[PDB]
Amino acid sequence: MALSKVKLNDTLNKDQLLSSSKYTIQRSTGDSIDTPNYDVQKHINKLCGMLLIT
Amino acid sequence: MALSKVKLNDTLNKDQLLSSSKYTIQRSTGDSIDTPNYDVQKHINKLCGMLLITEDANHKFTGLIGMLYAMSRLGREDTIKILRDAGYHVKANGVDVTTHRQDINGKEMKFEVLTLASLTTEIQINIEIESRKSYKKMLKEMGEVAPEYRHDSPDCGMIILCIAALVITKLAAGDRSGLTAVIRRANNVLKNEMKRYKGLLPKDIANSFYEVFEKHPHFIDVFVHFGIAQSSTRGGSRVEGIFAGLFMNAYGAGQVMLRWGVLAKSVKNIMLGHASVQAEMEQVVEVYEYAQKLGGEAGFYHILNNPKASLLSLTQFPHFSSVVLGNAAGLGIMGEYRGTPRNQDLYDAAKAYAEQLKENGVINYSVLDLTAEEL
Amino acid sequence: MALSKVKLNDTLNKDQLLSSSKYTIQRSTGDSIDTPNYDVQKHINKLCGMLLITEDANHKFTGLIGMLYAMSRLGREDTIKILRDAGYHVKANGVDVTTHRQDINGKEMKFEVLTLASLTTEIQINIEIESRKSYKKMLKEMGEVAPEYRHDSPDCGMIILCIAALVITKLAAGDRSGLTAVIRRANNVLKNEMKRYKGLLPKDIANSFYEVFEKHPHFIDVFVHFGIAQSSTRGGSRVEGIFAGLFMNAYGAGQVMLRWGVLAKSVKNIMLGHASVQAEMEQVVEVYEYAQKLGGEAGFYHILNNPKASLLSLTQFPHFSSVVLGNAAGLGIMGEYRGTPRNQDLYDAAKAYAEQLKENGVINYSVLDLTAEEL
RNA sequence: CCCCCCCCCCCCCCCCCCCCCCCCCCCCCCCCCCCCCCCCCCCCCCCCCCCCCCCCCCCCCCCCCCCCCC
Repeated sequence: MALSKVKLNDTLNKDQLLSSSKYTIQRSTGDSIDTPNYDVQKHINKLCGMLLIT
Repeated sequence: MALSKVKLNDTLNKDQLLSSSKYTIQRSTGDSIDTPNYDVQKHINKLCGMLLITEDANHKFTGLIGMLYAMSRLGREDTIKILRDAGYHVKANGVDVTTHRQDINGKEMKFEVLTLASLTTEIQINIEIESRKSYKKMLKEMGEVAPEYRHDSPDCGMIILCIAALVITKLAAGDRSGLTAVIRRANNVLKNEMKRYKGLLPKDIANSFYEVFEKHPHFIDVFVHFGIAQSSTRGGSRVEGIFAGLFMNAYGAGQVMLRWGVLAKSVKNIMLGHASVQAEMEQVVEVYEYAQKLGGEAGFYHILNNPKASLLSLTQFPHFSSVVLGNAAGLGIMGEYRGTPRNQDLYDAAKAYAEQLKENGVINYSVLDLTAEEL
Repeated sequence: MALSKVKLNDTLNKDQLLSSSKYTIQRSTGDSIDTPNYDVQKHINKLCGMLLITEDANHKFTGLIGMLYAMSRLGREDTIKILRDAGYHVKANGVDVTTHRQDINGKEMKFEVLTLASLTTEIQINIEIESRKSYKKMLKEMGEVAPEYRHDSPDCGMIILCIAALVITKLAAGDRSGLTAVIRRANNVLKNEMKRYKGLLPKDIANSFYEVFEKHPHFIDVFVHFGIAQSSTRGGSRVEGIFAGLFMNAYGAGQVMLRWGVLAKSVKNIMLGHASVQAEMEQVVEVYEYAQKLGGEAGFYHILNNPKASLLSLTQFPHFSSVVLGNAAGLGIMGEYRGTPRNQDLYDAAKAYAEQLKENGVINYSVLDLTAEEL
């Protein structure tokens, strides 16, 4: 009754902390990244096949 | 009934008071502070790497340089915002990259430097000079430098901030006493990184971070919120996964006594029944529930010097503290912990019972029921 | 049933009356008051340090100077706002830094001084003159002065406000009687600081603060709210962590009798069952619940002279007071406390039972249940 | 048809209060250990098979209601 009510919820407290940050970091991945669009998809698939038949 | 209803809630009353101030103080941090933006981040990482490839590197400035990376991850605006939230007046200092021309060894040379209040463009080039020396030597040894060994590796910034996180871990004691523990862990956890960087000297960088935190105590706030923002992240390199893991080991520093309490309750240590401990209970619950109410932010209260952390002390309850600490003793978890029981008789009794507990595990069959058991 | 329903709630009725006044008084504090703004804060800190490095420093003005630092942390606007909230008409006095030219030892010199109603630009330079003397002597002794020893250290302002906090601690009694207790604590708690500053003389500064509080009693309000605003803080230097801790030791000064009540209930002191104590209970609960309702602000009611503090007195209940004080006696917590029981017979009985309580801790097994215990 | 008696009310005493009593008073910063995490294996599926089938409209009588008294 008395002591059995005393506990600390650490797992959920920690989630609550990481979920509720008021600030954010941002990383600089590298100099470039290629973002191929839908229009190029068929050509990339073709290129993949070239590797598979080799 | 009559008297059992009389109580005073002091722990929560005190929180209520500090939470509801109608006025505020503001501190004047110093003359300048550099707030590197996202755009500078890659260059700072590069500079971090230069330190890591430099064998027997001078790590005096590494602490400060690490803080700069962290701030360049938060971004100029986010970093100022966290300073102002903490309450410090901020002379923000914009950080740009300029080229510098200087003749080293007679021959004139170009260098990529940052405009920094904290760092002379002199001592900057000196890191790049020293790095090149350790680099050409590295190139001679293995013929060709792999990408994991160079100062380019995206990990470099975060690698340095790893021993920073470890410094935060032991910052609970407030002095340099965690240092040997910091080294120990940096050696097991980070052993792979130390293999790729001759300049990853734990003792030295750990000292340089202790240095920057002690000197500029507002950075300790900045770093804590950076780490939080870094641990908020959705995914990341194994190193960032290491950083976050280490950083979070510091959640709940200074409140070890609190967790050892939950333990004493969990193992049902007999000395909790003692009359003079039962007398304290009413209040010891008050504080545990206050911890609960506070939630996540609470864990770091001791690392930042948040006045409200005094409130989580179980010191105010000598009889309970003593049996809790004795329980932890008898279960062999304390030491070389420097906490002292205020009640030797209770501590000894709790320790004695605790030591006896690990000896006999009795199987409790009423947690899981079965309609037919032959055995 | 019939008569048991008849009661008068006096404690809460009285609060209700003082809370709901339709009119207000306003006091005319004096001719001027200096309200230093954030911009002056660093200079005041510097001036504080000058006092701390001065060996055998004259601490007459240190009390007043401390108040100035605190006000320069609150800021001109926040500081006026707290004066007006307290109800005092304020002749605000703007604080600017001007240069002063005067020939000391024949040679003409420059000085950085503040335009202050309270402080002559004469007695200001005298602190800087005296500091330089103790500084060149300090430079001769250790060859080079470390940053922890100089008047630059960002701690200096807050260090002085530490013994100020300690003065608040013992201000409950209203006289200088706390002084020896103040010194005692300043010596254990602040021993590190006293090592770095030859001018950190507790007796002297404590007297200087007592002086400024007694003389200008509105400052005691200002300081209390500063300390609250300082304890609201999110993080801070170890010194600010010390300040906050000490400041909060004063929460609940004057209401020690109240906490010793909760104690008497907690240890289940038998003399609480006595018929003539049971008669008081109905009302003694009224006051404890009033304390509860009031919340945080209540703790400081005695330090500021808030009329509503009279209401928390347990003095009005002689029989209860006596057993509570006797309980505290028998548990060896009172003394050299100068409270007297109004019922010697009860006090003695409570003390006697209390003394017997510490002798036998009986283990109570019905707080934690186990489905199978061999022992 | 309904209806039908009697009948104003009131009437004494009486201000209220009155004692004692500020309050407070001790002690006490806090903290201190250890510790990343993780690690096996593994696609999923796999048969049979439309449904339905009969009978079968519904209906059919009797009957206004009302009527006293007051």
